Amino acid sequence: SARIMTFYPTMEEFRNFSRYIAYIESQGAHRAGLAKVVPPKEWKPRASYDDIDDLVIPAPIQQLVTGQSGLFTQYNIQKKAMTVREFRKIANSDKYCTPRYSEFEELERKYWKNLTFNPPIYGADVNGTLYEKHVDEWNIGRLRTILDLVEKESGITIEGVNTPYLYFGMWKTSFAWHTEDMDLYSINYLHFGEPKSWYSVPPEHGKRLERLAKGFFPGSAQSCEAFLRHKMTLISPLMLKKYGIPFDKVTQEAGEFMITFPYGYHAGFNHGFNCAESTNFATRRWIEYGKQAVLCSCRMVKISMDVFVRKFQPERYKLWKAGKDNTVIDHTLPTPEAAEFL
Ligand SMILES: Nc1nc(-c2nccc3c(=O)[nH]cnc23)cs1
Ligand SMILES: [Zn+2]
Ligand SMILES: [Zn+2]
Repeated sequence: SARIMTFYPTMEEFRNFSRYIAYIESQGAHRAGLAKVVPPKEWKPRASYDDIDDLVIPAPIQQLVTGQSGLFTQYNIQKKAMTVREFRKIANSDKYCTPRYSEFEELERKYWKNLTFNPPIYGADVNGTLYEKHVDEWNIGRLRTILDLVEKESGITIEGVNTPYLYFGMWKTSFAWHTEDMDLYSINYLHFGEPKSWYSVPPEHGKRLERLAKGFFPGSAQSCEAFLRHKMTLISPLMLKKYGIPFDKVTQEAGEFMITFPYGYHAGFNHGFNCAESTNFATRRWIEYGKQAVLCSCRMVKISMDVFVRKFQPERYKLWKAGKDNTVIDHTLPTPEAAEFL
């Protein structure tokens, strides 16, 4: 019942990325807003990670968290550029390393208890890829989805959106509740290290989480229509439970992929020193989400939907451009590409 699903594709199933997203949607994976994909054992994107210690993290961020009673605001403080070595030194030090724990529920408890203490540093938004040049399956650098149209027609690039981002984590580093820019899909691969825990709200209950955040942060909601887009709001699983917001949790381990679906609210934290690579992608189903996404009004990323409507919805272009497209999204419907599996 809209629970996070895990998939284990064969090497043959793994070779076609877009076809596999259509397959996981025909299985109802999009309903949770988050799905896990475990690659075939024979697949590796890079032979070793012992040769990246001198890699530059240009803008590392000290994550300052303020709040109480399961409601917090994350302030990012830019620090001087450092290497993966200097970063790992701080990450694996006694001051910033992972505390001792028996089960995930205990580490999750420590996270929500200590989130405001000892601000960690996040090696976030590093422009790059750790994939070897001749890796042809699930290459984050080149997924080959319909999102490619923006770069194809204009050549414009949006860092981390249609290019890959690297994220060097440490214990207690986190990402606030949010949906992707333009309500796009996202792919996350944990290259190595300690796990990454994720929280997810099904897209069909997403307007509920927004309403709740508006009630808890009225000043923030008055200044911006979509303040959650600022990626500063942390809401504990206990608060979500209290206010009856349906959600699920999952832990991503090194060598696994996490996929977020359009309008899928997600949050989470790093268990310790690790590295993840991510980008956004799209399917034909995303078009409607992109046309209807509520963007930051104070305040940011904005993609012109005209090329997508022109190519995939030509009949509705005149109606849509005149403000007469009164289409209602059904979050339970899979992507049209999934037709072959249904
Ligand atoms: N659209 C965006 N998605 C994210 C994001 N989404 C999911 C996971 C992460 C993460 O682990 N670290 C940093 N950012 C993450 C940041 S901006
Ligand atoms: Zn995200
Ligand atoms: Zn805003």
